[PDB]
Amino acid sequence: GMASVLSAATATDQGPVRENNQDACLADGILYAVADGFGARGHHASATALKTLSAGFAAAPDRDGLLEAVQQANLRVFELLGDEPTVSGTTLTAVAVFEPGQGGPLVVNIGDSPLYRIRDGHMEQLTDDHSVAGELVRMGEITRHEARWHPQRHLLTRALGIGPHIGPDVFGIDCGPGDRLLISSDGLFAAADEALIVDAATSPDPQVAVRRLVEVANDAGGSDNTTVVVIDLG
Ligand SMILES: [Cl-]
Ligand SMILES: [Mg+2]
Ligand SMILES: [Mg+2]
Ligand SMILES: [Mg+2]
Repeated sequence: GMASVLSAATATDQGPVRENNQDACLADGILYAVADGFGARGHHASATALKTLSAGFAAAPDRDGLLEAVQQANLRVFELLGDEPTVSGTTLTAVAVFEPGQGGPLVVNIGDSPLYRIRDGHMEQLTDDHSVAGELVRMGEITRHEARWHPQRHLLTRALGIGPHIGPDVFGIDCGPGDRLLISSDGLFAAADEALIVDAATSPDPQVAVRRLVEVANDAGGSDNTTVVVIDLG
């Protein structure tokens, strides 16, 4: 029988507008993550968060261990950047594709780098965005569709590395054989046509998918860094 993860691919692209690529991604065994950094040291924040997350998960690759790795990542980034004249930090969305005996796949997320599931040709967002716009969506006041270009979607309400305490969302992922997961930074949906994003995301080869997703985002203007992780499940 099949493993829970069949294959995965990642891509990151600075795009033609931003002066730095402050996004980072991770694909490490059953652990996958995207971190979207912000601020003068946003690159430092996202890279340090993922380095720390990877190390912590390796030392304790279970649900509690993943949560304590996210706490560790928060503290490490805060210790390194918290002293700076301006605020820098990062989002973090991590997925651990645990087998059923370890509770099944788990998402831990902070900020606005979403997790999507692609099932039967549909792509749906599984996570809450911790932004001003994300709160409006939660309450039913705007659609997700609406929210992608809301003037306040860039105002984060949770981030890693900006203080000593964080409360990420933590939930199991309802997924199974044939499903695909996509973790992305917000840059993917900054401007491109949703149908075109789904077309790219559904490309049979995950390595083609991630390249097409970066191309779609850049063709549409590439206003932000775009980073994607595609995971095919078994
Ligand atoms: Cl930048
Ligand atoms: Mg960023
Ligand atoms: Mg313990
Ligand atoms: Mg971004």
